[PDB]
Amino acid sequence: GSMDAKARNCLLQHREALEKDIKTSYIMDHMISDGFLTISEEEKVRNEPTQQQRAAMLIKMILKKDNDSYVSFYNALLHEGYKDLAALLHDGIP
Ligand SMILES: [Zn+2]
Ligand SMILES: [Zn+2]
Ligand SMILES: [Zn+2]
Ligand SMILES: [Zn+2]
Ligand SMILES: [Zn+2]
Ligand SMILES: [Zn+2]
Repeated sequence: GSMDAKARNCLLQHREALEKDIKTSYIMDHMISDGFLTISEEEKVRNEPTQQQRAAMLIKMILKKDNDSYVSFYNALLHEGYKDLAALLHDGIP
């Protein structure tokens, strides 16, 4: 947990909404392509049986990463068709 309290708390207040609407495949590929998510972390997520479960795992790991990885996630949401979810996280981005 290297991310600032402000960012973490914002993500927590919207945890439920994110895990419900996102598809991890596209987001993770964008993050890896961007260089802020490892293939080892991606494999662990893909290994989950359901969409919500994969999303929950992705969120769980994001919470353990730093500020630049959180920004990558934020940027991945914006480019992968999740503007509404990103707008919720905007005020908390470092
Ligand atoms: Zn916020
Ligand atoms: Zn909020
Ligand atoms: Zn991949
Ligand atoms: Zn980093
Ligand atoms: Zn990007
Ligand atoms: Zn961009």
